[PDB]
Amino acid sequence: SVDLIGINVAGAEFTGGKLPGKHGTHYFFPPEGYFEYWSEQGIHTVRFPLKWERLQPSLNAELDDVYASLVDDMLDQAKENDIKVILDVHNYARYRKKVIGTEDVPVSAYQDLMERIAKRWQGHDALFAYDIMNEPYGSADKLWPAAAQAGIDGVRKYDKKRPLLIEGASWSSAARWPRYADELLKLKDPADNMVFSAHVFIDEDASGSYKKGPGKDFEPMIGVKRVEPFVNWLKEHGKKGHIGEFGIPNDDERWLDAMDKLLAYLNENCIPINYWAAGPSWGNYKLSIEPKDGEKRPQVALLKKYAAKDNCSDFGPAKAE
Repeated sequence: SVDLIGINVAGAEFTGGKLPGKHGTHYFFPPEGYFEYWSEQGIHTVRFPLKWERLQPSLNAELDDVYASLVDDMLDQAKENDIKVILDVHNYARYRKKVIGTEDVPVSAYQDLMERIAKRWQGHDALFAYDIMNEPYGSADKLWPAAAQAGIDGVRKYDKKRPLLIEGASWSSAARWPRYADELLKLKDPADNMVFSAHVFIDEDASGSYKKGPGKDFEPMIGVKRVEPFVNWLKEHGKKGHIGEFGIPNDDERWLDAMDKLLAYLNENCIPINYWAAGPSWGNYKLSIEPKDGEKRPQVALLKKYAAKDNCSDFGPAKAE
């Protein structure tokens, strides 16, 4: 049903300055055999970033044959290896650097993209859900709620079953969620399968760059404290939630303890998580959980412990009763 433990598989969105770019040089899809390792580890849900400009080089027009076919291939391999996939439009509420809702990118063009994504892949067994837009921020924040409704309407023309994952303003910050999220209360899903998805990192600025270590004033509950504003908003408003991104470096055991406390809190509240990140071409990336010679991935052992716990019947938090 709904797996509480999942991973991001990043690479198809890399090198945004090269459009269309070349597969194998600027961007990377999973090679053959890739999902076998993760299925063997007991991870069965993947969030998969995609670049809007590569999927649709022209607004309101057919999806790109080559790039969309690489998505086809990836979903085929996920199905072969018992993996369910959340497709993520990894675009910050922008197309070619212009905000959805401006003159150059009308909401109707965003609706068109989501229609074409759902039309092409709603019949694919490996597709689990649609994360309609990664991290709206900045000048896109005010227009994002209107764009979100258009994206919902686009998907629902072709897929009236699967969950829709709706991110929030300000990089979908979990910690700042209640500051801005009341504007999302007007969103409507006729299929009643809408889930809000927030992001959290536990470095000082919560950006995930980890410019410093935990420090002397480290609190093991830092992750819990940063998702509480989000989860409490969900409870107050009877909404369902999800954590689309969280990751830590592999070089300090204190980060692992905070990750453990966060996973325990999310488990108690039936909130799934997608670790950021695995992927076929991360190299030395400090948050990567992809196997690499000479690198230990203690985050994976922790995820595996939680992946064996019972899933919940649906996205939490549970309704008050």
